Amino acid sequence: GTVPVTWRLGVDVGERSIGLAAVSYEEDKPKEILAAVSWIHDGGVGDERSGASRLALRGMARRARRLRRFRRARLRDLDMLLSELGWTPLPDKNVSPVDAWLARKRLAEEYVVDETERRRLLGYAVSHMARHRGWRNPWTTIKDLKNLPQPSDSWERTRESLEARYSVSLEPGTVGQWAGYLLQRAPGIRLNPTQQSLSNATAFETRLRQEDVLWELRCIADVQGLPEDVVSNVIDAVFCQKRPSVPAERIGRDPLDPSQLRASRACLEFQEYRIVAAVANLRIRDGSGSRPLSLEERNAVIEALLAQTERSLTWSDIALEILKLPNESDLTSVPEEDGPSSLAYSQFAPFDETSARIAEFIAKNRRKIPTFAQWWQEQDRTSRSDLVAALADNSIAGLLVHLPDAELEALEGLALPSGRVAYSRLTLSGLTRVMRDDGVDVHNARKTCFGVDDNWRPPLPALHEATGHPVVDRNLAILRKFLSSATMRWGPPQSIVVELGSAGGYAAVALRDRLLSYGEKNGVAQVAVFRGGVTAEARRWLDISIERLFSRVAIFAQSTSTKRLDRRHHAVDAVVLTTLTPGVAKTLADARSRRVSASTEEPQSPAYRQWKESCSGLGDLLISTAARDSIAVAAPLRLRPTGALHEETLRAFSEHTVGAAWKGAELRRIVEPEVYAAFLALTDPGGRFLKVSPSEDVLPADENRHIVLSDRVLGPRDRVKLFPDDRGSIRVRGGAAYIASFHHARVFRWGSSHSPSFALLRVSLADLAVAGLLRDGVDVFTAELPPWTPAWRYASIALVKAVESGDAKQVGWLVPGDELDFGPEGVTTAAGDLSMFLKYFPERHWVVTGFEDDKRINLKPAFLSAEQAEVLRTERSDRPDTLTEAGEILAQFFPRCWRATVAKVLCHPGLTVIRRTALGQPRWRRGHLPYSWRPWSADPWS
RNA sequence: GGAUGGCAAGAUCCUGGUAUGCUGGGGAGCCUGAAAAGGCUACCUAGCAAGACCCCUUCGUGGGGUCGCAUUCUUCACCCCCAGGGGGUUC
DNA sequence: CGCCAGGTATATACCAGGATCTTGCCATCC
DNA sequence: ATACCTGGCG
Repeated sequence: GTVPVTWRLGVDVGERSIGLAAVSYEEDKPKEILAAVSWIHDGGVGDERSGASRLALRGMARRARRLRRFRRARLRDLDMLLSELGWTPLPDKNVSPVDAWLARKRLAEEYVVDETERRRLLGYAVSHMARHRGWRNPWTTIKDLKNLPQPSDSWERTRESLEARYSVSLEPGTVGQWAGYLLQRAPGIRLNPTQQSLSNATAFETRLRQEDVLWELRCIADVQGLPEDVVSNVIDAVFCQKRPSVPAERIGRDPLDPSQLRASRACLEFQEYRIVAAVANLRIRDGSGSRPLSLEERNAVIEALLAQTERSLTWSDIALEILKLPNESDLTSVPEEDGPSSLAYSQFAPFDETSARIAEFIAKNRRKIPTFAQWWQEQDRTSRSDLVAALADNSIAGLLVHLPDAELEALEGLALPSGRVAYSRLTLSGLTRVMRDDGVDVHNARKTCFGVDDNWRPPLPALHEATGHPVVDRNLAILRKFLSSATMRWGPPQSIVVELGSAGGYAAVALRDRLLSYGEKNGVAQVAVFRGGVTAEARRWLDISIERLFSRVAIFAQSTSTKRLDRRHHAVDAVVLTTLTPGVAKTLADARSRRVSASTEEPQSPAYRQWKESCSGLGDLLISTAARDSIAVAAPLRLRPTGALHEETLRAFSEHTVGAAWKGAELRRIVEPEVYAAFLALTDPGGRFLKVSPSEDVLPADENRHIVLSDRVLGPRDRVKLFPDDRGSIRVRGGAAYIASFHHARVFRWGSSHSPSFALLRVSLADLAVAGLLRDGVDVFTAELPPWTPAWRYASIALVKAVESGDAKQVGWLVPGDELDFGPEGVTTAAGDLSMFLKYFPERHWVVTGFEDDKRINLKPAFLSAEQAEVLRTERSDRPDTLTEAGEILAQFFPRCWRATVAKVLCHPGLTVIRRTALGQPRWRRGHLPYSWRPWSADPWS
């Protein structure tokens, strides 16, 4: 079903956008622009204001959940430890706010005599300390915490500052002492500081260290006379912290054996592998040489490198002191099969760094590790290998033989080489055995152990596998969708050109490799990437002006080039990129910098004249193509019903008596859905929906009003909980929380065909949550939401009377980002500040951004860039008078653009909501992927 | 313009934690009130997405573990990849 | 009320140190 | 930035 055509692909990668183009060629001459679209993605940003990516915000929330859960676990274990001890935690209720501190300071000052009062005061103190234990390095241990200066340097300075500030010195004194004393002397004092950006005085500057809290705990242990047993146990209980780790899923796998994980660099197998590979590439002068090394010489230098305790032996030392060759020039190396030969004689040869680090650690700290020292003496290298890998894999998760503890806690103070290596451990071991037994290069050892071509590079990643970087993946997803659809509609491309704007250098390498795998699979002659501004010179030396290509008005009181203005330029950059070859971009990019840094008109060369004569046609191809409005700006749609279910701040409920008078606002606010349905029945007995207008009473103060429920019957003085605010809300964890942003909106309409009324139902994730519609197999856009859901509670009253009367039916659904093409007739309901905007920017393509209230929808122009308009707005307020009238208009408009009344939007015969293919062509057929439709005339659901 | 050894900085997440914050439950100090009932500034305590599942059972009517704000066309339908994950759908 | 148009609240900020990546620099050998 | 508030003007 694909018609083969000779074409070229062009990609222009931006920070928040990507320009894609498929262009057919004659010979090397462009005849027609098959497709040219500029997709506008978000860069993976989840909170636009923070800048945090969606992925990051998710991970933060995940780790917060697990922090809370582990804290629950250790606190319940602490309660279990100080039950059998005989102590008593702080009860949740009925205590004094200053009992914990009064405890923690008396226990550190005086010896409490009564054993019961001692035990409860201790229970108070340790319970509170575990609940407020301070900070420490997650990688260190409790026995490591015990070995730090106690008290802290920060705490000693804070304490000296407090002693001079409050004119009192406290022995010893602990942070509990100063806290309880300041909560006595100057009440209302805040302990740790905070910033919320006004006027207040705190008691502490820096975060308190767990070492200070442990210091206070041992002060109490000394003063109260506690045995070594229980004091050690309770410190291990209060400062119990899970040790950080990498999950085994995040380590790369070995390309030669994908069943195995990348080894640690500290690995003994790797140290041997590196030395054996370094020597296996050595050659010795025999004339008019050269020769491989004899088995004896190779073993000699391998053992000489393995045994050394420092990295001192150079290659000159190998060539003279070991191989006994006359001069250093008689030894060289060859790195590749059929490649050049060189060797720096001054450089050092590799050595086993981990065995040497263990050697110096044993020689320095031998008293502390007597059995390990003797162990690593006589054990052969196959056992040492497993031990070193166990040390590395427990030092990063991630045992093994006859381990005494006393030595083991010093063995964790050992610094081994960090980082991982390309190949697995068993792979290194096998490659060394073949290189040692057969005296052979690494490239032939590869073939001996595994069946592999000569030579072969480790496999390059494909398009359908991610980069982990959220900014690069938006580009990757759009690109692979476009390229798949282009290979299906037309032929596979002949050339692929990509341009980037180290932040995008990684993006360059990732995109390049994935397109290289694509090319060697589907057969593309040339695939090139370029940095960074090759297209700007290509254009403005071929006289392609983007404000002249698209007839757009001047913007400044100057004659500046407004190229970032129209978001279609990404596409046109793509289309011009398809005309390039590495040499032409070479000679153009040189000239750009040659000019911008240092009569006069430039350049010309045999490739440049050929390029220009072959590409002369584009000047008019672009005019014709932009005239027919063939260039499309698109925004991908977010349909997945995932994200924040509700706003995060819990809010306190209000209450309302059943017998009192009600208004519409107070009835929409009823929390219980059963109580809600009861009052909806009392407001209209045959009604399915709440048809009340807020700000206006609908029920009297019926003194004998009862509402019968299957739970219970309520009396006229009973109280029912109400949400705090007359806005879409839900109940989570005993509080009220506003719904989050709307997932989508459903477009209903009713009335005559020649003049119909429209309305929107603003559907949120809280709506789908309470309706239990997040199960499998649900269509979130057409699945009835009960009348109690916040969506129906806050629909337009016109809508809720029209839907219950059966006249209104769901006709479509809108989701943030999709496109509103008002066709050739354009916005006719223009009024106010919008119309003065349309006199200078005649925009017909609009993008949905939100659903502000129960009667409006938020639209931004699709072709104009928000960031450039912000540039203008910040510019006029700092440098005024430097704008045209259209510049002032564009500056004032864009922060919120069109905040349109839905009534004045959907009343456009034919207006099309456009849903594009990756190639930028509107789907018209009512297929399984989302498709275009017209609100004025579209078959209702079912 | 190649090869090799080393250094530094940056980027993206991942793991474990620290203070705040919010709601519920408390009460040291305090200001308005003849009250009566509510605000203040701190501190103590539980929880922090709604939820979906497993496991071990000594069967405790109680306990241990995972997933839950990413992968921008949900769900339904076709075409693909090396029996679970990842992709594409031309207007 | 229909239709605009201004104004404003949202959870937020640290830590050390792995895994996965990129640039830029230094030096010594062809 | 998004979804709330108030409020003018007819």
